[PDB]
Amino acid sequence: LDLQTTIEQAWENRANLSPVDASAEVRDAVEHTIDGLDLGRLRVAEKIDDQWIVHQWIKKAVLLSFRLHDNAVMGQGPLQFYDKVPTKFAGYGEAAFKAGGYRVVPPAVARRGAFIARNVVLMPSYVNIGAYVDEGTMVDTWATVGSCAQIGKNVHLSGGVGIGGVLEPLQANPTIIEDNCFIGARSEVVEGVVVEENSVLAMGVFLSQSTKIYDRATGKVSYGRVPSGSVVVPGSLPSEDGSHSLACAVIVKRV
Amino acid sequence: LDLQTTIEQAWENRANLSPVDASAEVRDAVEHTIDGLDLGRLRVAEKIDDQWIVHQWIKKAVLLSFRLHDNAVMGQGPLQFYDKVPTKFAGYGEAAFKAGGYRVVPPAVARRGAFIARNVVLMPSYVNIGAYVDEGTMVDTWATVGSCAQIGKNVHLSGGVGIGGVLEPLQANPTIIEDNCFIGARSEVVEGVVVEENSVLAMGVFLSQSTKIYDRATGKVSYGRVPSGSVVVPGSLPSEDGSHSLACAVIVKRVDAQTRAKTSIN
Amino acid sequence: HTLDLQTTIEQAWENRANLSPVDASAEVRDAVEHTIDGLDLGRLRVAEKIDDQWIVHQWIKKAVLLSFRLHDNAVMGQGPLQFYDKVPTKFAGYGEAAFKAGGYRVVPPAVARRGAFIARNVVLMPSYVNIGAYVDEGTMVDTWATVGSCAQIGKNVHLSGGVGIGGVLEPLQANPTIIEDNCFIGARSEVVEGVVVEENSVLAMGVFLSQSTKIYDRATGKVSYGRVPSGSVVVPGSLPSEDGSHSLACAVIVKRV
Ligand SMILES: [Cl-]
Ligand SMILES: [Cl-]
Ligand SMILES: [Cl-]
Ligand SMILES: [Cl-]
Ligand SMILES: [Cl-]
Repeated sequence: LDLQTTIEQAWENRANLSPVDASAEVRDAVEHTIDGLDLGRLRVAEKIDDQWIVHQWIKKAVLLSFRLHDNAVMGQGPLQFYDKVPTKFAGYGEAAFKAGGYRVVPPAVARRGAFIARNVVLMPSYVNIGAYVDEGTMVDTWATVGSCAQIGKNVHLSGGVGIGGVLEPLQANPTIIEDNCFIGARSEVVEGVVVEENSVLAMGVFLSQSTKIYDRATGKVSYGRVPSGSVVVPGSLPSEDGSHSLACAVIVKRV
Repeated sequence: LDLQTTIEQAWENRANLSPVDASAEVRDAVEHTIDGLDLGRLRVAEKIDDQWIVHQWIKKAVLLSFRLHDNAVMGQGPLQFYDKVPTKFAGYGEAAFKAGGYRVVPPAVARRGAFIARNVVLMPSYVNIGAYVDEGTMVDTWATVGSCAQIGKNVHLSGGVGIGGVLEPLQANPTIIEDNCFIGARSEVVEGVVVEENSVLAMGVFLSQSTKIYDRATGKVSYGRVPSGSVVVPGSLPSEDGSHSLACAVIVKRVDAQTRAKTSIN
Repeated sequence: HTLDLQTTIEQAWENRANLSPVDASAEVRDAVEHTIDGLDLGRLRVAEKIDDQWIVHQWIKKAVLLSFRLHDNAVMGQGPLQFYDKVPTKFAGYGEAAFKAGGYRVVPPAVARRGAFIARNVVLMPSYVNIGAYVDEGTMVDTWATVGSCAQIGKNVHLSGGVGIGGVLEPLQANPTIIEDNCFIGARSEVVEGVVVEENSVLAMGVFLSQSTKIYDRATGKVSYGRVPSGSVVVPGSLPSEDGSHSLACAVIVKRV
């Protein structure tokens, strides 16, 4: 399709693109892709045939949007900033917010190019570009939804929860929290880990691709994915000689 | 008429209340209750006869204050918001701030209906509606004091500490941190856990009602309360077959003068 | 009438009982203000490494502490976000020219206090940097991270999301928390109380280090405190009690590159 081809050609030529040197065609393809992300009409990853697939060209558009803009002053006084990515809600009035159907509790901020669905509550928190936050999700205080992350419907991201961004590598799927999950306070899920639907993480669960996930029912370690309905708590596995343990995640039940 | 009685009847009638139809009697009682919370004249829970007591009617007022207001735009420039609870300080002038006796370090925010006592320092942090933060307490950077939480005097909530909110169920006591406690960085205390006076939590202690609290000196496991004078650190308990352990909280000792020196050094 | 900064500060420190916002000589106020200016610009720093040893400049900490005593709280804010504090924010009044000269990025709603140095090519995601901190070139401060007072962060450091680096102002003689060049500090980790993480080290998510934390070297079985040796990879773990009934969490060095 139109946008994708233009973005892919611009990507190959990115060494020659700058905020002062970019064609109308390139600028417009990037802007239209960011617009589509901001409205949820495009998404960095989606679930097709029961498998999450990533659209690398959309990540390329996001990265180009950084290359095509200089930093600019934003704000005033004790809240003065300098960045090249617009915030999502600058210039919104009552009509735009009423239309979006979500709440933005001060001092929450999202970047333009993140999609926030109806009935979401953003307590003070941060939602980065490319993220998709689906209907009914609660993002609690000092939580973070990182770049490109896909948050399902009726998810609860508790206080201080971090969902790690994945813009580069281009080939890598983003971090995914599927529908109805509860992610307990202080937990972190990063690096493209997939938490499948209906799962529960206790407080303080830290998952990357390298984290051992010990399944108490089977005695086996796995990585990168929490099966649907799993209850995951922090634990540890002992060394062979008994001198120490290393922390891991433990699946204690599956519902 | 009686403020509590007005609130209790409005609660029974809550299905028929909205931002466009509610009697003046009802709007005035809710607003007066939130005003009392904001000023510290009312509090959601209080300690009486050595026990924490919750005032359900004050929680009912907080919940009605959500039902009685629509979301509204607030904010300037790049920081634009949309919510139905006013921030605490939007209408404060220099005289109000001078009179309060506390400090609010940018970009800290509290909601209207939270009480902040004299000599408190709010580093960048969030204090939610119904919370009470008593005298001399330090709320450090990116900490959170959740809805209805009661924080005692001379408490140190370290960086990134979360005190969980409790509104529903109405009868449930809020999360309580009693006087002179130190709560180490990244710790979370939620769901009405009580940390009793003169206790110290190390970094990374996570307490809910289901967390095992293992007392090293007695080998006993308890839930829901840190006994006064306890030092609590992260640990774990082994499974019966030895294949793995599950993290828990461990009371390793009681607070001694060395503990006090280390939790006041900076 | 006007002396160098250090002498003026040390003199004023001895009189710190008699000093307030209303009574304070112009000489003392100017000296404090100029010391903070130097911190803000990176011309001065609370601690620096000399002869391969980190040393602290107590007089600079004295100036920071005096800056609190000499200033009243002041209103500041906009719209629903209203504050009241005695330490100015770093970027008040900055336009394009000041930010272009600094060479760093400040992503809303990140805030830093005046008296923190931010080097070129730093990215401050929403985060906080307190007075006296020094954040060196190319470092990434990720979302809801904190660089506490006087902390020294080296070049090309990655402070991941929710990382806290603890402040050390008092005691005067104590070295601040130090994260040396090229370190990666994983999400939710905390390094406080003057712990030193030496260059090229990697902390996994959820590593909490204070002076009281056991650092268990898996290769040797040895426990140490207060310092991560250069090149160490550190993860959360635990050590078992003598009777086997429980374990206590610690940091474990799993390898060293
Ligand atoms: Cl699934
Ligand atoms: Cl091992
Ligand atoms: Cl078990
Ligand atoms: Cl800080
Ligand atoms: Cl032990």
